[PDB]
Amino acid sequence: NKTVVVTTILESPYVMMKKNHEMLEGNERYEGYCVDLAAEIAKHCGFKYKLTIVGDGKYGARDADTKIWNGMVGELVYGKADIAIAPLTITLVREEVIDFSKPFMSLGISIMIKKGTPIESAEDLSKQTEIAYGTLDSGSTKEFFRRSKIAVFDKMWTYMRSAEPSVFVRTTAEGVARVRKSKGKYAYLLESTMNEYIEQRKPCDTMKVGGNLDSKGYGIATPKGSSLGNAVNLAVLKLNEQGLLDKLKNKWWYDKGECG
Amino acid sequence: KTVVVTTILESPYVMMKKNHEMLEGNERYEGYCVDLAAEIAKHCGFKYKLTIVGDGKYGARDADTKIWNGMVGELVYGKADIAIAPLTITLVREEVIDFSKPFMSLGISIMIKKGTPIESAEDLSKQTEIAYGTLDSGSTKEFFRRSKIAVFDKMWTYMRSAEPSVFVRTTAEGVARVRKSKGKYAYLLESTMNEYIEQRKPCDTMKVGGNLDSKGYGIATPKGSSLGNAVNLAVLKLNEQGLLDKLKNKWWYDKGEC
Ligand SMILES: O=C(O)[C@H]1Cc2c(O)noc2CN1
Ligand SMILES: O=C(O)[C@H]1Cc2c(O)noc2CN1
Ligand SMILES: [Cl-]
Ligand SMILES: [Cl-]
Ligand SMILES: [Cl-]
Ligand SMILES: [Cl-]
Repeated sequence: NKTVVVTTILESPYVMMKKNHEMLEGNERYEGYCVDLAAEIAKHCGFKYKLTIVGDGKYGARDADTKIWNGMVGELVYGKADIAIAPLTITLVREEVIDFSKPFMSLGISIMIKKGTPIESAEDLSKQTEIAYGTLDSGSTKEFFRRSKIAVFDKMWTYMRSAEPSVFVRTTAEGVARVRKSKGKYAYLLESTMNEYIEQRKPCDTMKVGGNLDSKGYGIATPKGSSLGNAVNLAVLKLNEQGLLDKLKNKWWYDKGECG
Repeated sequence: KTVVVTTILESPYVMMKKNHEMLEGNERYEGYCVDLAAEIAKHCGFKYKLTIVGDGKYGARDADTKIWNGMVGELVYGKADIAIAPLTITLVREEVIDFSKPFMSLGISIMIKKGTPIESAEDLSKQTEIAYGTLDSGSTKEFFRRSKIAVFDKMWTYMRSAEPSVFVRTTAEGVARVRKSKGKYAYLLESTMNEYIEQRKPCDTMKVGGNLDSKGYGIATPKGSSLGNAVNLAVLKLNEQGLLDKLKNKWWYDKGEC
């Protein structure tokens, strides 16, 4: 019986530093949707755990050259962590190297704009050059565009991959700042969950426009064939059925939203 | 070597083709799950036979005998190799069979005859003039049975004892019931079918309010079945290729009737 090492990522509102973090230690340093979820999962499954922020601050991709996995996925693949509890998208390529619970939350790639930006759809973005647009420099959204056979998305990708200066960002926060500071000349492609969160935060100058480009989910991830998998999956299903997940979403997204 | 698929007659997931009486085997059927089965079969490299579950149920454990019925029973008792249907992923089922990651999202929803003065579950629970129920078996009924949420528990205590029965054997009967009850019956069912029916003639029903929960349908296999892994990767590949979105638009394609 050992302490479970949880890899996660500093991404609001899933995991955030508490106000007095500088005088706090261990799990108490952090707060958020995934901090609450880790607590609920640990309890229903009966384990102790340590929250650790992934070192490279990444979600998880395989370098094409070295073939090494980075991010939280790499943490699991190379045995640095026992479980990942984070807004980590279930994808085919990931499912080939790690296990995922059934989804604890749904999302889709979405478009964030500065209020007043004349854009309603991915098709609008694709037909113009005045407003620039990009995605997270890594992760499942970038990979969606790189791999898409759908004409509109492929056209967006061919623009994005070669835009100068770079339209990609290192973090969600950077994407948000870029939309906010660009006077309507930048739109950010990101998962609907983050988009809806930011829409509820001061200065309330962003919004999600149009439908989602796809439909997918976040799953709790474990090393392939890990014994923890089964219990965590059942825990996620129980929590969903009790309404606890809906409660958590409301708590961190809307309950104390700052935009009325 | 021929995979046996248990599925269920449920529009627009699986439906009898026009002139099916002269058709044979898999060609008797059409719909979202028929296309999905074909796609899954192609990606996993197997031949298959579609079979309509004998008792016409999704799957529940009998309280007395503790025997599983419906499509879940078919997998649990070795009658089928895989279930490809709008079968809801639930904790209780996940304990006895395996599920792929979801191929479709849904939630429990409210169907009313147009003009009914109801906008939400809370409304229903606060009145008695308009009756309401669910399928006499399946995950929607179980949802209300198990719920500790105030409004939903109140709805359940009403529905379980209401006279005559507010439960129906098939979705078609629930829908017929809403249509024929002049606004005196509301039907609780999953959002996917609600939205489908809303766009079909006579265009006299509608979904009202948001969904009561959020869950998904998964392709099911007997517990620990080998087929499980391949089928899950296939579902994920189909999603990422946009094939699942294509199938949804095809079968919920709005011709305009409503
Ligand atoms: O799992 C993943 O790769 C990432 C990608 C992503 C994004 O683009 N916006 O938000 C997120 C969180 N999930
Ligand atoms: O899987 C299941 O038990 C059933 C339940 C249900 C319902 O109530 N309306 O539609 C359905 C399909 N899923
Ligand atoms: Cl409990
Ligand atoms: Cl292919
Ligand atoms: Cl029952
Ligand atoms: Cl009683």
